[PDB]
Amino acid sequence: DPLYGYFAAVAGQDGQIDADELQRCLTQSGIAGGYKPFNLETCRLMVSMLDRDMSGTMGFNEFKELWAVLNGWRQHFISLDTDRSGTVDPQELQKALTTMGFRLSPQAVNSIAKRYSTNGKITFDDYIACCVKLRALTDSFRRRDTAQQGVVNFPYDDFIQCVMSV
Amino acid sequence: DPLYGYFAAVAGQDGQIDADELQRCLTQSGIAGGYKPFNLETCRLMVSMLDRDMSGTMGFNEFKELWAVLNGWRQHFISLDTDRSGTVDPQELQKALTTMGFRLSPQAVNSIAKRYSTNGKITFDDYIACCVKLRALTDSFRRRDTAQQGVVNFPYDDFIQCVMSV
Repeated sequence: DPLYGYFAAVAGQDGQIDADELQRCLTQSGIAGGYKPFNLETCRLMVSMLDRDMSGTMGFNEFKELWAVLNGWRQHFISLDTDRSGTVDPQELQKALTTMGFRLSPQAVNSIAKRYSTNGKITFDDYIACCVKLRALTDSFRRRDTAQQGVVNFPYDDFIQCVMSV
Repeated sequence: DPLYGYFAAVAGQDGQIDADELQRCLTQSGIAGGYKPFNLETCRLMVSMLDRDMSGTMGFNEFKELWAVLNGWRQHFISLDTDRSGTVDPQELQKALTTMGFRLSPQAVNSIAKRYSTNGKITFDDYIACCVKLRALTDSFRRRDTAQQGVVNFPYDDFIQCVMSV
């Protein structure tokens, strides 16, 4: 029985489940209660990806630009989500980063994947957060790399200002 | 009336609130339903702050250290709050960072303020996340800063791998 594995994984010593255990039991079974918004951190990264003014806010044009990009990434995610699990394999995030063409080493790409991995899988929220953060940091690095050297001279305060803003 | 402000903020043009509105109204007024855990991001940062071998996991010795550091930062947060509301203004954040030993410029503090403050102020979670990220980023910078010059030349691949992991 397919459901028994989900049951036994949360069941107590009495061989039964209570409300809390049922909540976790139903979720992994495939029955969700509803949709949840993006994490606050993910939204903050989005704002910092598109804020040219450095006001910590976003205008309407930039929002349109964000929606189109998010919908594009969602369509790619749904395409790879085989069983509507809401998660994809860590290897699949590695490919997405590579396809961005920011030119990262395999040792960098894989270590990035590791951080956004929850029990050997990456969620939709983490997939987007990782993608958004990579882009915003790359743009920040490029704004400073005026000679196009691939190297940036970072004074401590400028480094803190740069990374803490993203 | 002291309570009127919280009411009118969520009330419709009828002077009446529903259950959804009462939820947001009661929290602002000074009555919370309970405690919530740290955001997953804040916890991810904490693991990253004490990770010595890129494991992405934490041992017990490191956990004991974390708890002491957190309890210390908590104790300082409550002495600034003086309202038990669990929220603090940017000015009291600038004071808190200086005490821990941060030589950050007002410009850097401003960028932190724009990232972690909503509707005017910063939560305890964002306060902690900010502290954790600053310590870990300062450590990353410091370890690349040969002869204590306060300047680091960052290659792109190392910059990304470094900051994405924290």
